[PDB]
Amino acid sequence: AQHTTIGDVLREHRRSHPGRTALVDGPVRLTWPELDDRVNRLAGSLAASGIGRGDRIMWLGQNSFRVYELIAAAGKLGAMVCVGYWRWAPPEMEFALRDFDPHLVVWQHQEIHETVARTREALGSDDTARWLRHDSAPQDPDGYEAFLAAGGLADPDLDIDPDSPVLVLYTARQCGSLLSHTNLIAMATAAAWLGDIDHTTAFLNSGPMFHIGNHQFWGMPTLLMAGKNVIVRRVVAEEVRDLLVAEECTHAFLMPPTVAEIVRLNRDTGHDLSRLRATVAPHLWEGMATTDTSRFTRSGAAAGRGYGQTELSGFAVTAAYGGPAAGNAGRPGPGLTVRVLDTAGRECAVGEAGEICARGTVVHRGYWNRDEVNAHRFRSGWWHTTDLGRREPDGSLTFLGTTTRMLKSAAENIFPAEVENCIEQHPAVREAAVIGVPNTRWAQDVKAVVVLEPDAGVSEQEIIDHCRPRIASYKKPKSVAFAAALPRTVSGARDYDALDKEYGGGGYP
Amino acid sequence: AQHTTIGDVLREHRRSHPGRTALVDGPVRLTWPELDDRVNRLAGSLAASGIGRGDRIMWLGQNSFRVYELIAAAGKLGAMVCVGYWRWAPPEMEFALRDFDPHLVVWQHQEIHETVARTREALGSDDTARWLRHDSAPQDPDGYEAFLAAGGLADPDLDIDPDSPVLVLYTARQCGSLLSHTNLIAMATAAAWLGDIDHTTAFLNSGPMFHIGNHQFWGMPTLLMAGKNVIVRRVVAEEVRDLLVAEECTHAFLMPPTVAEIVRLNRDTGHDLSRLRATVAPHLWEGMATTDTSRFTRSGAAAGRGYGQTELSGFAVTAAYGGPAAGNAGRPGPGLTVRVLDTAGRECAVGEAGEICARGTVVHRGYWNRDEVNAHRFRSGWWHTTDLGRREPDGSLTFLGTTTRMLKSAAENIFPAEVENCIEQHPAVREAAVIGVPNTRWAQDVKAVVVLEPDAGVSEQEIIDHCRPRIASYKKPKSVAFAAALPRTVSGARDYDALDKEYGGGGYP
Repeated sequence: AQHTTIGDVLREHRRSHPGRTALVDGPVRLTWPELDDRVNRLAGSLAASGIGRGDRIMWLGQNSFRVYELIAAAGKLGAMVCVGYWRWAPPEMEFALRDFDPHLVVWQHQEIHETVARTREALGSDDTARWLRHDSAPQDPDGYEAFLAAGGLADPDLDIDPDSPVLVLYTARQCGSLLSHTNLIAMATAAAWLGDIDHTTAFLNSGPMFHIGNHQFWGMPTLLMAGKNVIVRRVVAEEVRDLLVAEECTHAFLMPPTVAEIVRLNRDTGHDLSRLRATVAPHLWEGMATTDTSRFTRSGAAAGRGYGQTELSGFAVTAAYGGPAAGNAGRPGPGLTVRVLDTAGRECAVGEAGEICARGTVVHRGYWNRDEVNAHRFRSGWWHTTDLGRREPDGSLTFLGTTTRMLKSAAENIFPAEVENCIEQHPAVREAAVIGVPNTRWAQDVKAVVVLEPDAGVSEQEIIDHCRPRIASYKKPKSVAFAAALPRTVSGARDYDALDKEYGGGGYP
Repeated sequence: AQHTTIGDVLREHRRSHPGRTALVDGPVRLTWPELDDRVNRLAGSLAASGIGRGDRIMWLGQNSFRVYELIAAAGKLGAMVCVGYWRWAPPEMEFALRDFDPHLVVWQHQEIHETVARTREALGSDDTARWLRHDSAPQDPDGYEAFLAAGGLADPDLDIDPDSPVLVLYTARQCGSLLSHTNLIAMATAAAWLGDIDHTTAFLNSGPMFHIGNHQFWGMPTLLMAGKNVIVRRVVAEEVRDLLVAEECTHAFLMPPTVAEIVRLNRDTGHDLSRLRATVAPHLWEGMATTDTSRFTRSGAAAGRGYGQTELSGFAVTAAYGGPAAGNAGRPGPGLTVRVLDTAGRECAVGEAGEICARGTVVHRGYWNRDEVNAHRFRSGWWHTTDLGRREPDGSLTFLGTTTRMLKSAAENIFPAEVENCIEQHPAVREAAVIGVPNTRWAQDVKAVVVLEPDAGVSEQEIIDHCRPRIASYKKPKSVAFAAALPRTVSGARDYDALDKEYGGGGYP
């Protein structure tokens, strides 16, 4: 009664914004009343099929307007939706289905049908969920639309606890982070402030919904403020350009490579993209889009000056909160308190690296089906991020890296990320990776693999002496190797296993 | 763990903003760590004196920085503070003390000591609270400062439920509206979006803290965003002008008569008030202050285009939410859903007047010690405002007046405020009051008392026939009396008893 849920957002919008367009996806266009009507029918069918409080629905597909519908329908029943990774190969898909154990699976035939069939065959006699094909013929009795059309118009009208999860997002051993109605609304509210979002926002949903990013910037704040969410299935520069114009989009999730592709296509065509408020790499648009002047962009937050993770409902610490910041992440937004805690659970001094810990409204509810990990990661009433950081003297925060990589050299635990960050402050260094190499007396020594800027020179020694004045002696590398670039995985992440193989790594705890 | 309280705000600010000024009150200046330290000491002494979850503290004084300290200290203990009306005469002060039944009273000697002594005398042997004089000599053992100085620096560190009340404000039969941590933070968060408030905001607290206004715009959002709150005890034009300059205030609570005093006082002095962002009557500043360009001002909300009450944590419906609005109040802010309900609890159609009802995060917890009224005003899971309104076709809302004035003509309940609003739409009418006059057959007939614009003419019949096309026939006035202005009370409120006396009113239900 004194607590807003996602259901409450739609019920209010259908009354306050009867004529406004809420969702667009290909030829589908829905006003707030039309969306809320569909949500009600869908919730009606879900309830008749036995879905209620705590029940679970998995989405296996690319972006679609139906993801918003399911989140809201589920939300009106106190159920939850996992937006799964559509690229999962059969082993990972099987693992996610077995872990999350959905009562219903809404799947996409286009692009992934072979993987889906293989996975269902792999599940064998454990495949007991209902499966609804979302991109079906509209009359397909095993399809989403026919399931929805059999529902009635009445609102279920249940008292749903807003702390109950509604969106589940898998994060990398994969774990499902449980985001409540409260988490999402606090995130969206904070984001509306950051980005100056309102009912005139028109956001192109070109980021993956299996990640928190697209929801934060700006799927959910647009929904909260009654603006227009335009969906695209894949990112094809020509199609994106046409949607930016035809839907008069003010915001979109567009990374630099896609930006440059769009810009090249649009050069000298006269198609007008000036309504778009570019947050990422504004300069690359070459004046074709307007540079965003919201706090999000002006502060540097949009260029990466912040810290977050799914479990904090996204990018929850930024340089937009609280002014100039010495630390690379800025400060926590409202509804978040952050402490840097040492190994004993005590608060670190200024300058000292420790684990970033959090309390507040954007902290998730835990992982799905991880009782032990949850008990441990919430110990002493703080959420433990497994990310390493420090407070600066001005009060702001620096994010250093993960705590999940660790060296143990004799008695001492050493966090590579701390040493990496230290070496990366040298102006001659582009990037550094730190590994441990065996030492028969005390398990490990520290080794750095360093990638220099092309126009700079430093030696093994200058980089060791560079470490002396701000990291503890026992953390300095015993040797430095120089490389043209770091090895990376097919996904473009640092390849630590390949580092260990090339440079003699081992002896880890 | 996943819920922010007022205590969490200060704990975070002490870490993120170690050098910023939080409060200024005369010579008192407090950074966030200094404020949080005082709060902790104060909480220490409160707890040692027995104050804990659900306990109550009454403030009987003018504005002071200690009000923020008390609210925060109380909040760290799960206790609550009533900011009482310092002008209460002894009967009303006694009523409030007996009703709220505080364990502790923090009182002011200046200006009101005689009233306070009379009231304590009146309470006789029921005066069992601790009384602490806030404006005492610093060492006064019955004073606030000595009580606080005896507390230790440690943070009490309790797990406080944010739905628990922390601020209590009396609303006129007086009733104490209970505002939770959540209510205040949701109000402050929405206000920060409305007014573009951040850590650089410096707000002069020149509105009375016994009313929600000063808290909403902009005491609490400023606190939330870590800006600077400057306190003044009373509003003297010269002192306000000097504080606006010396503290470089960006915002202040200043009504038009005070604005014109300040303006005349400052004319050709060269004192620079340009940092001030005028929200109310910006034209009246004559270029000496900057006209605010936040949504709050641009939308008309600051000039009165909205609707709210204490029990909705203030001005909760405004023209700033959701764009142009045909209705005089706009639309609900996020975390608020509004329905116009008829007498039977059913939702009114578009255009039909009924009671404004609300669910959501800004809805208060109820009144203190009003079990029956609370059960009734929360019936069917909606908070009932006792304010009358309607939805317009565009989805926006119109506020018509109160439902507490009612006529009953034969079988029909008639709301004077609906008829008043209708008559006030005529361009020749400045203001209209509607009363009931006795009718021996069916109890009451409708009568209008109408105040014309100085430059217009209309007759009794124009005004009756004016009503025909909107309101129902039985609601039209049977007679109209014209008046030079409406009688008002010493507080400047409409004087309905004097209307009844003058124009033969009676026969009410």
